[PDB]
Amino acid sequence: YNYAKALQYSMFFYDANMCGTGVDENSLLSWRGDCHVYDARLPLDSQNTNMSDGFISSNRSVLDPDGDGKVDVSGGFHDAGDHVKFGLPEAYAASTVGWGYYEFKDQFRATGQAVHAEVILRYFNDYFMRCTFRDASGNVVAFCHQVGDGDIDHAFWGAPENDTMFRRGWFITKEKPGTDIISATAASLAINYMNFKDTDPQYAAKSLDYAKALFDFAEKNPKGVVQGEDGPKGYYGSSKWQDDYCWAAAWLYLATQNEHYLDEAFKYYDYYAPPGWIHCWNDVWSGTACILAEINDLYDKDSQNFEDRYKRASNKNQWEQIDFWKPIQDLLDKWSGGGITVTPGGYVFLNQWGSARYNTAAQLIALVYDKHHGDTPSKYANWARSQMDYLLGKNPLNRCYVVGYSSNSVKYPHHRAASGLKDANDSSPHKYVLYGALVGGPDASDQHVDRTNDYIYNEVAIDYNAAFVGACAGLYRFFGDSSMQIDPSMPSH
Ligand SMILES: [Ca+2]
Ligand SMILES: [Ca+2]
Ligand SMILES: [Ca+2]
Ligand SMILES: [Zn+2]
Repeated sequence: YNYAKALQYSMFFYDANMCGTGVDENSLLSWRGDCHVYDARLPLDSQNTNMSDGFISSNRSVLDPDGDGKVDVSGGFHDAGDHVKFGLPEAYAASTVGWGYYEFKDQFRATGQAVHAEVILRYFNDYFMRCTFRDASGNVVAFCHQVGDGDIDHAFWGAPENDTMFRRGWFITKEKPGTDIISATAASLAINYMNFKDTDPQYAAKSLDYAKALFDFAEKNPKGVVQGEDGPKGYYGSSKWQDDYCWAAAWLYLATQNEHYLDEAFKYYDYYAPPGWIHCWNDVWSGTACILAEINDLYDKDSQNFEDRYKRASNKNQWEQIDFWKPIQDLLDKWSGGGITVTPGGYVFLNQWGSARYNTAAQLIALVYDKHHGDTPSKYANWARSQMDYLLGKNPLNRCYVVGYSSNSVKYPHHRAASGLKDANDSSPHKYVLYGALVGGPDASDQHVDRTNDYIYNEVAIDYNAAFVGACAGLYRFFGDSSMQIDPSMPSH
């Protein structure tokens, strides 16, 4: 149960999912090369994209300044074990990994893993920026949130480098709401600014500029979530846009101290939501609550100004009790204190689809709470540790759910590239080790089937590994020893 090594390994899943013309330059995995490079030359028309003929006609000079009739929506990361790039979870992974790097930068540095983190975060955010088509004044005209289609992509199984199937570009326009994805993306870029403002001021400024523009687009235009027919159909069904909107707003206030953003956050912030679910691609209310609480600690610790402003904004009585950290304390008491179902084996299980993804998100929140409350481990961090240790092998199957981490790790993740096979049903060993991938996890009875075609319990994804990265760093922060060394034989930048 070496958290330094866990942190190191955790990011390699991202190298395995890098997409586009920049993968041999950015990925540390020799078995990954440039893929879907035709994404970089997507034809600008109403069939290869989902923008109307009229929209393209009126906006051609901004969408295609050079006039070669093609746009570049290449880059970023494949979503899961598949090759589609879905906007909602793409932004969730980018912001959540960024969220962890922002909170525990000291640990990434102490373990020599900060450079790896920055390469991954730059790859996520540079993709978002290239996909944000703005006029010269900075106004967002269109945002490509998805490349590919589950309906088409899932019908194939092979290395991404050899794929040639149709990969449509889906764009958000002022003609139809896309508030959830636009906001989720703006949040990531605002976090990118926070992560690079001291280290690369110019790059940070660019990220912040794009973040503010995206948020303004979300703010100014009619509200709604991107619909299934406009790209994610049943793969990533979005519940709402208000949490992503508030998440972006909170981060933008942190980045700019422009009161307007805090006012927007307070206008839609559901104080009752955090304790309900946990941080995930379809609900970032808990993460939002954490940021608003840190904002309060930073700028309004000894007074009730922010609390009273929030009550006025969400029309609550002035005497209602509001403590920005309380919703998260409730969430954590629920997760660490017996509120959420725990398996006979001692694993806190929300539900079977990506239980590990939910568990590690709770771990992250637990570690962030302790950091901001004396920066010392409490029952929350201690609980988080018990959960990470379960996932690392302290369970009924003595099974490590992080592939490649140990001899007892799962070995057959549901992943096209790593498998090196032509069919998920083929039971042969994988040609490559998908180091650091956190699989769906065990079922409610601590059982697990380690097969390439077990798409529930062996599923892997950018959103699955997102909070997991931060949790490892957070655990190293409070529990790392001199005995916890990174693996010197792993590829490095
Ligand atoms: Ca062009
Ligand atoms: Ca949402
Ligand atoms: Ca206050
Ligand atoms: Zn690709």
